[PDB]
Amino acid sequence: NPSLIRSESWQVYEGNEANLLDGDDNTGVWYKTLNGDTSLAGEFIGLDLGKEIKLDGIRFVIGKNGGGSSDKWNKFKLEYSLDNESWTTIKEYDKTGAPAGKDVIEESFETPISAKYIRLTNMENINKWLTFSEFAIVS
Ligand SMILES: CC(=O)N[C@@H]1[C@@H](O[C@@H]2O[C@H](CO)[C@@H](O)[C@H](O)[C@H]2NC(C)=O)[C@@H](O)[C@@H](CO)O[C@H]1O
Ligand SMILES: [Ca+2]
Repeated sequence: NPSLIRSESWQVYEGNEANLLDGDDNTGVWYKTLNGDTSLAGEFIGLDLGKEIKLDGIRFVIGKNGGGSSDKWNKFKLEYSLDNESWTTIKEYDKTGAPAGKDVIEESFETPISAKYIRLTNMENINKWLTFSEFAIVS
């Protein structure tokens, strides 16, 4: 199965990282950010797929309920890689000001996408910690 990859500096405050791969939207994780409680643009969380595969879509749930429900990136991108070094942006998002809580990011790739790594990546500094609930691919 895909394995979790994320910015090394984050620390788990609540929940467990395996909660991001259990297929349940109601289990997630609350990451403490360093740099003065700030997630820098360019930080990320996503999946190492173990080998190059053809993806038909993703379903990533960001945020969670209760604690840290408001702790989410405002601007971010979905990007993929063959080698964990060079990245291609599938799509960008700006959800500045959106309600706190779980937010399902679900995409279908009309033309399947060949990737070994797929992740969500911060595009703007934010003075928040971070919550997420689930990362899944469709292939
Ligand atoms: C455990 C705790 O309360 N830590 C304080 C920390 O709180 C975090 O601030 C982030 C930025 O406002 C916010 O996104 C987090 O949700 C929040 N965490 C919690 C659990 O409330 C900060 O307030 C810093 C600096 O004041 O102090 C920490 O102790
Ligand atoms: Ca979960």
